[PDB]
Amino acid sequence: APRKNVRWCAISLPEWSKCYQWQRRMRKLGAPSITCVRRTSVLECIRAIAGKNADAVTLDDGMVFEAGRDPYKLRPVAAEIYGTEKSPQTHYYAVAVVKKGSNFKLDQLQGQKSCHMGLGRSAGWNIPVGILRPPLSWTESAEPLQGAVARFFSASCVPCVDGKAYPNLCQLCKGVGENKCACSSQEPYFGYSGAFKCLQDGAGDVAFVKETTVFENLPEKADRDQYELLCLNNTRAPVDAFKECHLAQVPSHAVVARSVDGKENLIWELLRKAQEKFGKNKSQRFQLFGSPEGRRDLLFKDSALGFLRIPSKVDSALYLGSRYLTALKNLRETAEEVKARCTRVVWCAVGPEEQSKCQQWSEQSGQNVTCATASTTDDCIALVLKGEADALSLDGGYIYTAGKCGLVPVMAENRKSSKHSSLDCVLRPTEGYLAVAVVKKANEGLTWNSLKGKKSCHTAVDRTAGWNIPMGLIANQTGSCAFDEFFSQSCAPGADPKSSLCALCAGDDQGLDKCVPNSKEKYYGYTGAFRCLAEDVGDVAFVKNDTVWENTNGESSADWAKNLNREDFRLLCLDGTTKPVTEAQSCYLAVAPNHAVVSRSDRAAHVEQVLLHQQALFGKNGKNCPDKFCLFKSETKNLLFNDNTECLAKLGGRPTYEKYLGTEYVTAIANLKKCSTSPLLEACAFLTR
Ligand SMILES: [Fe+3]
Ligand SMILES: [Fe+3]
Repeated sequence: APRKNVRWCAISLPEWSKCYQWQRRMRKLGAPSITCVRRTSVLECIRAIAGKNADAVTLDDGMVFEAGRDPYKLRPVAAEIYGTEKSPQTHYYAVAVVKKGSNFKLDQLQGQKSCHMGLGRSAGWNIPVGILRPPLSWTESAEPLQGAVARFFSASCVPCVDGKAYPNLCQLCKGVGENKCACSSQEPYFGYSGAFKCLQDGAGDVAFVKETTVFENLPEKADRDQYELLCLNNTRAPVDAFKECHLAQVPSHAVVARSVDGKENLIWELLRKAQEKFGKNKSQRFQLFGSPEGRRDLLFKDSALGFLRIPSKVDSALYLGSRYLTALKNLRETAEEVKARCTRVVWCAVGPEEQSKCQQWSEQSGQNVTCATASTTDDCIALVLKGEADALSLDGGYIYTAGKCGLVPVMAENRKSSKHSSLDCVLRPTEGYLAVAVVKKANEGLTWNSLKGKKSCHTAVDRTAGWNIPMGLIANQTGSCAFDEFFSQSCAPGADPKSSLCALCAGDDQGLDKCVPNSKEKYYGYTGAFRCLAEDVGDVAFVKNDTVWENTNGESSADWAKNLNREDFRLLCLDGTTKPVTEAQSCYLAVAPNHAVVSRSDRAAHVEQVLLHQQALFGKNGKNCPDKFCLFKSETKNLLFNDNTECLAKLGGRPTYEKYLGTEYVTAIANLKKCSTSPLLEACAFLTR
């Protein structure tokens, strides 16, 4: 096959020649015979994957955030692993390993020389120039960074910058002539083994390299002495204090095979095979991560244990982290332009419908709330992650596919209520909705008892009343997981399309988008999947008490949700009984909490304080709600908020995903999801490491 060989990209001759010390020992041992490719600059290979002639490549992350913009398009396939055995650390650090004697501290890296591994590399630019950034007093509205990081350092050696426009910034560089301060190890001072070396002699001062690079060049312990570091708090510690002198935690280096078509699992297959065979501490007249004396870290960083496998939904922007997605962004983002996005929020509006209502409020705020518009909501809770959306209002199930993803509860869409009418709506706590299974009184041969083989209807796919409680109740008696079987043919807007689950949807009006977790899916939502039984598509349509109530008896608009008589529909109860849409009080499969908004616990605290504002202008008591604009109203379709909800209650405390849902109910999602594995839950509990 024109694909049964991995073309690795080599940037040297000795990394290209380790690659041949490697091409021999492999297919002999048995595996996709490795092709080794000739190249140079860091991108002449991030590009040669993007052009299809060089099929793999191992990078630092400050550079993998780069090989993953939209010009090229490469996802990292294998995270590189660090440390020693009882402790293999899959991420890394970024300190400033200085010589016992230079008395400056980090707040004093002003004017002195320097020593970066590289330009673009995390530990030595994505990490440390925003750590210092404040006195750079670099102007963007005039000059650039690599420009006012020249005014700061009287003399430094960051490789890859232009030797022509940044002289001061290619001065303490020891490379061969045209190879001087160039984007490769051709600059003897390029890397933790070029920037460390940048100081061990005295030429270059602070050396911004990881935590253990001193270690590698300086074997002797009576040698790790002459280097009091520099910490965040303006101090100094030994090369073994790497830990408290960190500046931040960054994922390690990764490997970059194209977004789609770079043969991602041949690339890894060579590595089923590398980590073991020539693993660290096994077969050696060729280690996998090592170049001979006088060359450092060719192919894979010297001394590193190896590679990891990254779960395809996690690519470029995604692996570097959010704590570090604050490094790579910060700088290319002006100083007045970084607050433009901190006194701002972004409403992940799922669709072209949930998106247009946003854009009436993107400016009805005066532009304080903008959009992050995906078309799933498993795509969108992911976007809450990537420094791309503050939050959004998810409904239970989704607070659990965004509860293993790190999202912890802010405000709750406490709708309007009567009990405890007493308080204030914010200060009035969650008196939720009672999940239900309504049918037509026409359906006399149906009571929960008789449900197997009849048709179904389920709001969206994971959620409460339209799934969790239903498919998580149709499993507690039953025994068997496979939810699609209990019911004849159903409409499940969000799951396997060609199944008996979407085997009953409608999509838009043209017929398209049959079965979709975005409202265009006609039979999607509490009101969409209430149409499901309300247009005889199904025998049942799992709902919220209030959906049989607010789309009949003269309440919608709607030519469907109008002529209906609510008292035409019975509420399938739990003891093989049946009560009107009325008696949904003793009857409901189960009571549940309203839908709260979800953003990362660093983005929590502000989306509280903006929404604790817009639920109060265009809030139901909004000065600007029935007249200027009502942030909750939306013609019986419900775009973003419960057409029902009154306010956005205060939840109090800091209730994790778990403690928000109810606990009993939480032990229900986990045990249910033991049956269908979502990919957003795959690479979300991979982001903690
Ligand atoms: Fe690095
Ligand atoms: Fe819900």
